[PDB]
Amino acid sequence: FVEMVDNLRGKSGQGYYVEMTVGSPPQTLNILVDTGSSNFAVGAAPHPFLHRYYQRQLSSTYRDLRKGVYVPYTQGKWEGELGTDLVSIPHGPNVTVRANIAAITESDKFFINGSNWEGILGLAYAEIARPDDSLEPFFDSLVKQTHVPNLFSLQLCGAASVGGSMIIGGIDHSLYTGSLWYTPIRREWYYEVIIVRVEINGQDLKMDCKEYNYDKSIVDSGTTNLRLPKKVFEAAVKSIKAASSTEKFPDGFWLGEQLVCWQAGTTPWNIFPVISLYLMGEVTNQSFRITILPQQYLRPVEDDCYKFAISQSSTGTVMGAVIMEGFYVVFDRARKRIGFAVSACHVHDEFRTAAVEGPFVTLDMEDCGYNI
Ligand SMILES: COc1ccc([C@@]2(c3cccc(-c4cccnc4F)c3)COC(N)=N2)cc1
Repeated sequence: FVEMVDNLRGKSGQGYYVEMTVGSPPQTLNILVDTGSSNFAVGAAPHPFLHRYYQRQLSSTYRDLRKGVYVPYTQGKWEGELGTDLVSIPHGPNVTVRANIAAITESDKFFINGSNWEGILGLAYAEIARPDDSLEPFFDSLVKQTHVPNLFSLQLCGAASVGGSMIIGGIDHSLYTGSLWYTPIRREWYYEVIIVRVEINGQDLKMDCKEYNYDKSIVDSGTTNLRLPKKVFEAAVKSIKAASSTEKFPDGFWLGEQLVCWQAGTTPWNIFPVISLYLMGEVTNQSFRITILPQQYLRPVEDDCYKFAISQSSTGTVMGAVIMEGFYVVFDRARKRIGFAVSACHVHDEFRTAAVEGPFVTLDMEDCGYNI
């Protein structure tokens, strides 16, 4: 899959995007890769932040579905017009599919002033598609219309320009070391998983594990932070504070309300703890653990200073870029599971590495999931 290596680009905090073509003749667009949503949705009007946009009038293969879509959300809204067209991925498999496209005609706080992308590829499942699960997601269409195996993997590398790989239809073993460890996709809507235990420097937080997944835990390439439920965040910060007593920091830093700075190349990673999440394993009573360094949760702010990239949530646990940048992540849809291996590109130092380890014995893992 050499042709797909390094097919992702981005800027810090603005997401990872892949090049796509839409319409006939092909219109090239940069499209954000989002495992936390399920619509393929592209700018279709000359919004001043956009480098380019889908011009339906120029596409012979375009088909109007004569339906609108309106999507408010936590941090903004978009609206648009549903249709289909021929879609390809130049640095992907050599195929062209007929996919649903939401042509975005109005938005608020959706596009980023300064970014180099113009749409979103929602890679999650039909159930959370807008307006409803009848709007077939892109990857479902890809699998139905081609022999592309039903899986994709992501290597998000970080550093200010970032890069990575989306391997569509498979796995490239040079992008990770050690073994892949798999967690079950609990339900096919978001990529929901179950976290069964949490450690800060080997120290168990000792919370009821249902709190780790209240009301949801997901793997989301479209979220920057590691986001934790309010209660879990509270306990986690308290233990991180304790473990890092050597220096002191204002309450605003932990809350993501201000930054903290050092001199160039003198940053003291060693006084910050590793964070370990144990995930439900493939077998009854078996778990495994993924561990990240402060290089994953203390993120450079250029516009050496750093922001604390763990934050509180009311939507559940969100394993965003902070987690994903430590690992090669395999979205093995064919087998309803997600694999984690140590990433060949993750940022580390001479003392500590991001790690994926197992097996461990963990009882009552099913009880850690939230039910309505
Ligand atoms: C279908 O409607 C939506 C609404 C919001 C999204 C976002 C989204 C929309 C726009 C931008 C971004 C974004 C911003 C910064 C960095 N990375 C991103 F993915 C994220 C929000 O959460 C996730 N996972 N995707 C996707 C689809």
